[PDB]
Amino acid sequence: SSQIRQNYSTEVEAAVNRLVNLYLRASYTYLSLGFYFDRDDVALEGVCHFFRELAEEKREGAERLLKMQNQRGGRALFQDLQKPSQDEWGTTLDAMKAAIVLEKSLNQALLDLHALGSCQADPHLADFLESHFLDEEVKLIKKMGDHLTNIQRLVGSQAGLGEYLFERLTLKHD
Amino acid sequence: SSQIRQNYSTEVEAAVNRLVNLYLRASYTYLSLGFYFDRDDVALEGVCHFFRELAEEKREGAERLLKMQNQRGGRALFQDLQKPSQDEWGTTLDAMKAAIVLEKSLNQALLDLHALGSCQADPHLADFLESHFLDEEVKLIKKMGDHLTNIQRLVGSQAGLGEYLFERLTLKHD
Amino acid sequence: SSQIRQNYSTEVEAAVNRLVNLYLRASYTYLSLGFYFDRDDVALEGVCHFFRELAEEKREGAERLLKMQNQRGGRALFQDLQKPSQDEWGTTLDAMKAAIVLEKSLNQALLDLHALGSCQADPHLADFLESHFLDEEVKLIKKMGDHLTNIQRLVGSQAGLGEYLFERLTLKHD
Amino acid sequence: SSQIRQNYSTEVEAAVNRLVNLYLRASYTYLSLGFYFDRDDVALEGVCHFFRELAEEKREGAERLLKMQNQRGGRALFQDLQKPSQDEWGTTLDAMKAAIVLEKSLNQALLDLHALGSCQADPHLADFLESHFLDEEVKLIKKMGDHLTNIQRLVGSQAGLGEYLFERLTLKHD
Amino acid sequence: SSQIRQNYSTEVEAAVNRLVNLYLRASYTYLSLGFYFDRDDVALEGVCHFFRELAEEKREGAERLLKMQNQRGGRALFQDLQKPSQDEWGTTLDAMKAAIVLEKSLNQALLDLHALGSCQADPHLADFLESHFLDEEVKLIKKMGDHLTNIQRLVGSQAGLGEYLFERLTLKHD
Ligand SMILES: *C1=CC(=O)N(CCNC(=O)c2cccc(O)c2O)C1=O
Ligand SMILES: *C1=CC(=O)N(CCNC(=O)c2cccc(O)c2O)C1=O
Ligand SMILES: *C1=CC(=O)N(CCNC(=O)c2cccc(O)c2O)C1=O
Ligand SMILES: *C1=CC(=O)N(CCNC(=O)c2cccc(O)c2O)C1=O
Ligand SMILES: *C1=CC(=O)N(CCNC(=O)c2cccc(O)c2O)C1=O
Ligand SMILES: [Fe+3]
Repeated sequence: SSQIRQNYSTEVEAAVNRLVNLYLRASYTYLSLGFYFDRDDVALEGVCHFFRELAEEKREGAERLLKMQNQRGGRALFQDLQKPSQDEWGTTLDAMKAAIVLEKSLNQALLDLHALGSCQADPHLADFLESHFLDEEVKLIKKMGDHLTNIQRLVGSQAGLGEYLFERLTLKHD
Repeated sequence: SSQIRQNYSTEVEAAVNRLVNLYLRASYTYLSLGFYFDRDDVALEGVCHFFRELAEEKREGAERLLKMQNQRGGRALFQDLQKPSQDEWGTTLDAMKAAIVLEKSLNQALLDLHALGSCQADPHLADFLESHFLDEEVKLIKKMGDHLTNIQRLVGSQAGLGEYLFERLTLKHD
Repeated sequence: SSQIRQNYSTEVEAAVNRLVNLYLRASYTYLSLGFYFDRDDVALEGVCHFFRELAEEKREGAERLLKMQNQRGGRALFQDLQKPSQDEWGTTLDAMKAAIVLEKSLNQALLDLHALGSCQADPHLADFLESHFLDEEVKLIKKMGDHLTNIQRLVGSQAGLGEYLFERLTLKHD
Repeated sequence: SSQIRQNYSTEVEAAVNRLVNLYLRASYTYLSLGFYFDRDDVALEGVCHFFRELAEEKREGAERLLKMQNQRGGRALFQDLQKPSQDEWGTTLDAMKAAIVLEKSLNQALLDLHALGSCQADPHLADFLESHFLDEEVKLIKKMGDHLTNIQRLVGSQAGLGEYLFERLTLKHD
Repeated sequence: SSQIRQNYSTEVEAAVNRLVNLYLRASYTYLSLGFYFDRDDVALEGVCHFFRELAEEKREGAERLLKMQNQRGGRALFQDLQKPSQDEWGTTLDAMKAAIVLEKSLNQALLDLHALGSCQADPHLADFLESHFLDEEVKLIKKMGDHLTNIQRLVGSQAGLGEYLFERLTLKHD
């Protein structure tokens, strides 16, 4: 247990368990966003697929953190997963704004954990976040910003038409 | 005849012949919907193809019911096929609303026959409808509802443009 | 919304949202079981892999239920996901007993929802559970019972040796 | 010489030559561990192969450090390689405990050199250790801890039987 | 040097070095146009790709001119590359108008150098420009004019919608 643990502070161990909770909460928020856009009275398949893929990416991030907790000899502790902030998510524009708010809060949590790791002279934690999380988040936040600008340009004065065209011509669908 | 019939009531036999008539009427309604959208003054190929494929699916449902009538020892009886309710079907939105009304009436007829079969303790009929009809209808009704929501969002204030874009970007065409 | 909903009671809609919560809670319990057996001071890879695969199967069950909620016109509502019942799971025998208790509680919830669906004459719900859930649960519960009997026969008077051999020779590992 | 050297302190250059010595000493310790388990009166092939592969991994680490010394313009200096701490290594459990002590001392030396590099604002050294050494050591230390727990569970009251089974069923052999 | 130079005037040699500067300035202007359309608050990928490909075509033109300078025995001389005329490029319509102004100025410089070469009875220079530059520029200017007409027809009264559709349906993108 303590049989392998070396240079791994209790502060980092607890912040990693909190980061796992935040990634699994973000995966749950994306599950709810994906099934909202699969409602027959919303019916934007490309938007459903975009959020369901992010639910899987965030679960994968949590699982990588949990593998790392165990590689360093810390102990995974799970807490309840709070339900998402909304039950209905509005338009694609509202949803994409909520998603970029969620990603910036995950990014800030990564940055905060990097700072704590660097303060405690834990370079394996710092490099783990730099290699597997920080650029994934910057790439994702840039894609969401590019989508938000396109959705915004499409609203104009024909909001239904623009929402359809963005789903059909930007987002991946069957 | 009576050489194979077992646990198959006269009530179920007659309701199956009525259900065959309803499926063949729905296939005829879809034949008329498909050729209306092939008119040179309507000219929405994807909508024509969507309804012509449903005419074939409903004929196939009728043929499965007729095969089942004979597997159970009942006797297929055919009645006249009433012509469709309309000679011209309006816009894609009008047509898709008429199609979901038609499917909900077929679905209710399936549900009614399931109830009659379960009341008469005929589990082969009940499982036949559950395996081959009830989820096909729920899947189709959900696809029609998703289309209706998309067509509705596209009308807005440029109805021609929206009808074209839905046909070009949602429905399958050459 | 109500544009497609037919023969789908508010009672079934709410029980489906509760069943989704139970499946996602069982997936979370299995995530915790999988990472406990990946601890360096537990270190039973085959047991970790057995529970991590069940975490994915239970998430998949929840996602099938949510797809069905939307196919029938109900509205997915999510609640908090309660953390698992334990933070540490003991031996493989303790873990496998907790898993069969969890599966029998999911099974009973399926049976209860089947009864509610049959009472409300909702054969699409009943057949959905029969086709995609009831035999999966009976197969899984039988595999867990076969494992429990093997783990029990292996304890005898050399419990460490038996736990190792079961992991190495029954469970799938690298 | 000084023709390419830039931002590379004498302190880092000497600590890299000491780290090369520690990696080549650890490779020699593993050569001795591998041939001890190939003795006809020890005869645990999987344990021999596990340590002989680590002798090659540690030589490879030393060679990467030496390539880096030259890429940065420092000068490789070699010292004597002290013989291993033991001539006979006891049981697999004793050997695996000595190996995890050796790896934690190499890991601490990596961490110490990272700190010196970060203090002297040498990010190429810091990233070199983070990319090629720190996670390799954390992965290896976690595998050794998982093995130690399995070997410990196998001793119980039949130590010979457990040592055989671990070699046969965990470690790679012909 | 003068070892190979034949029929190659100092006037042509200096005008070729000025033409290289103009092509490398046009490549830099296109680099800036490409990265402007990759901004998250502009986000038109097809427009970014169209200008980044032109940055490479103009660098290639400069490199062909420089190879020719050396084949004829002249001496390449480089001057500073003036930064582009704008830091932000407005809409796709503004950008495409600036691009056709830039191409007509490169074309006029080609025509001027052709005239100087023909006046000095330098047919290898004249044929070099005719074979590798004059029709490339006429093809490119015609494609830009076709794009400008399409972008103009799309503005109408819904400028955002038209800018999106042109990028999605004319320009090449992922
Ligand atoms: C409080 C702990 C501490 O030392 N301090 C600085 C940690 N360093 C960084 O945050 C940092 C960020 C990016 C790259 C680096 O190399 C780096 O050291 C605190 O926050
Ligand atoms: C009148 C006949 C009868 O018994 N009664 C109930 C038939 N049962 C169902 O309709 C039903 C629906 C869905 C699943 C079941 O298992 C089921 O028994 C009548 O309608
Ligand atoms: C209360 C509602 C009701 O009618 N009742 C019976 C529902 N039927 C079943 O539970 C059942 C179970 C298995 C197969 C069947 O066909 C079936 O009808 C209630 O629980
Ligand atoms: C003495 C030199 C110095 O500045 N100090 C800190 C060096 N920083 C770290 O050790 C460190 C560890 C992990 C990630 C970082 O970004 C980081 O700066 C000393 O030890
Ligand atoms: C001043 C030099 C000169 O003679 N004069 C004419 C050069 N000729 C052309 O410009 C020309 C253009 C296109 C085809 C030709 O064959 C051609 O000679 C000057 O400009
Ligand atoms: Fe640092």
